[PDB]
Amino acid sequence: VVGNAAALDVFKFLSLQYQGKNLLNWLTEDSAEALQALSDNAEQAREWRQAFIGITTVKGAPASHSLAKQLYFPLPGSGYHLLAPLFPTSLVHHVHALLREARFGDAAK
RNA sequence: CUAAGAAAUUCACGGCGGGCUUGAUGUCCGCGUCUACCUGGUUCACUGCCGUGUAGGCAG
Repeated sequence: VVGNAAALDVFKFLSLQYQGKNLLNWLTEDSAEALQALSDNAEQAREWRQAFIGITTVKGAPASHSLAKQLYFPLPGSGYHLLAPLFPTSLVHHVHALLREARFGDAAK
């Protein structure tokens, strides 16, 4: 999770729908699993569901920066696609977990 | 049209003081190395060489 790190309680509340449920970790479907705890009006329920779905979405516009490592890749006989590679945070956290399994812990030691 | 394009790491400094490495010792026994060969351009179209001077008597 990336952003202002003072609202970590909201991500903690939205991060319990997969540890024993089918409405927060599986909130892409299951409208019964979405309405299983709301009990409020339909407008406030729809606004809360939209706000909960907008936690793994875009920031507002597709925007790069002048300090963001853009590149040209050449096509077979034609012009170009511009390529803006990003940093794989998830993959490198997976590989840091695998390297601490392989270098440290208790069994490898 | 390249994880694209940019970039001052800087100043200064006491490593010192001491010290027993010792004692002992079997390297031994044995053996088939043969077979054959042209250094022959002028080891200079040259060192001493009538003129060093494409002319010459020139240990040719």
